[PDB]
Formats: sequence, C-alpha cells, structure tokens
Amino acid sequence: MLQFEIDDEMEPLYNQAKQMRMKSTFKEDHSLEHRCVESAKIRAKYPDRVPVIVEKVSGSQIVDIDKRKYLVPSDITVAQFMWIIRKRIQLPSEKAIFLFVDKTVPQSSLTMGQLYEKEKDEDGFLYVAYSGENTFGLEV
Amino acid sequence: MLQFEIDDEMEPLYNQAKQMRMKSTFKEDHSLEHRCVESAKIRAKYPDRVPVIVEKVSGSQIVDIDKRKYLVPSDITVAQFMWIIRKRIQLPSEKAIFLFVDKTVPQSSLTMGQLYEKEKDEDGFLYVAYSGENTFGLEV
Repeated sequence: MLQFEIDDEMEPLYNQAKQMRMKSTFKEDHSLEHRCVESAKIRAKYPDRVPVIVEKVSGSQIVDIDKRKYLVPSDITVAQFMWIIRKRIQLPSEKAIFLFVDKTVPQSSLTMGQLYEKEKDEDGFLYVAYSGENTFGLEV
Repeated sequence: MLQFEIDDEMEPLYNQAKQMRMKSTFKEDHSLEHRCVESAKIRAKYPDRVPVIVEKVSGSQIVDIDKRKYLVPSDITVAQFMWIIRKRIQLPSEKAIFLFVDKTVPQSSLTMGQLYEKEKDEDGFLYVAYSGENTFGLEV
C-alpha cells in the first residue's frame, strides 16, 4: 500500500532462511492429494501396519531422527514405539523422551492401531512428535 | 457487511458458553498492570519465593487443581514441584504427570528459581501448565 513497515510476520522467516546450507516436514514436502493416495496404498497393501510420520518438536534441543516414515505393526504399544524412537536416536535411558499426538501425550498402553484409527490425520497418516526435556540453555 | 455466515471463529465460543452454570485463567481474571504490580510486591516481600501460576492444559482429561497461585521456595526443583502438584490433585503415582513451561517439559533437576529467572512472563509470574496422559476416550 502507501505505508510500509518491518513486517513482524516475515522477520522469523528471514532469520530462518539465513540458516541454510532444509528440514522441511512431510506435509511441507508432499501435496495433500499425494499423501492421501500414498496412505490409502499403504493401508491396502499392509492391512496390519499403521503409517506414522515421526518429527522432532520444532525448536527442541534433542537430536533429530534420521528416518521419519514408519510402517508400524498395529499391535505395537505407545510405550514400545517410544522405545523404538529412543533406540533410533540413541537417547540414553537416563534422559526423558516424550511423544505427542495432537499436542498431547498419548497413554502409553494404547496400541498404535487404536491411536491410528482415532487420531489419524485427514491425509491418512498418524503424526507423532517427539522431544526431550528443555534445559532452556541453563546449567543442569 | 452485506453478506453473512456462520462465523467459524465464534462457534467454539458459543459452544463453550452453553456449558456454564467459569474456569477463567489468571491472565483472563486480572489486567496486565495488576499482575505486574502484584508480582513486584511478591518479589520485594519474599526474595526467595517465585510466584507461580499452575493451570491444567486446556482440554486435558486430568482433574483440575483447587489452587492456582503458589509462592514457591526458589530451591525447590522441577521434580519436587511436580510431586507437590501431584499431591495437590491426588493423582496416583502409577499415572503419569507432565509440567509444561512455554509448551515444553522443563528439565526435572532445574530449580524453580532458575526457571523463574529465565522463563518468567512479562508480568513477573512463572506460568506452569500440567496434564496427564491422553486416552482419546479409548479403552485403556
């Protein structure tokens, strides 16, 4: 328009862009149509597997995971899948880990099949975030 | 204007309003100026106490807490304060509890004084949310 201003909405995008040598998410990489087609294929081909996308909570200080797409046996429990993720990122047992579905911590005795049927995304994947504890950069 | 529509922004407010016999938050109850004055008074009068507001994560199925404002000794650790909250809501040890500061889980060996100096609100209080595990209404 006529006036202008340092757009506070854009400033985080500029700051994030300057730190590029891209950790884009599964949803940012693939259209909704493509994700829907893919999850339908997975469910047709592997009826007892739940397609899960695992991503670190944005900004968490825990190490990132090398693999984000998992075809998980439906009878695996939340606790068991948490152990699998812990093994994948090699987080020592003494350090806590947390899984989040819809920004809450799923009860650990639920199966991934239960959680999938109730909490799957519109695109047919179950999205699971993980983090550790936050030290806020303080002396622990 | 000229046109109209069932405002999706307002519909959750209508639905929430119909469930009234009000669980408003500390910030919703008190102006920013009043909160700033009060926390400054607390810090002047009790130099080794951190003023903490404890509130259940919105929508969590865990029981609500009867008391939200705490003047916590600064050398109390996060783990110890979690135990205090657990006692206050009488949550059995077998059920998990989580504390959140700025939407993350604070490291359990930090003191409330450390967490206060780093993560206090602009209004001078430390805001701590708590929840349990989410069963998503499923059979546990």
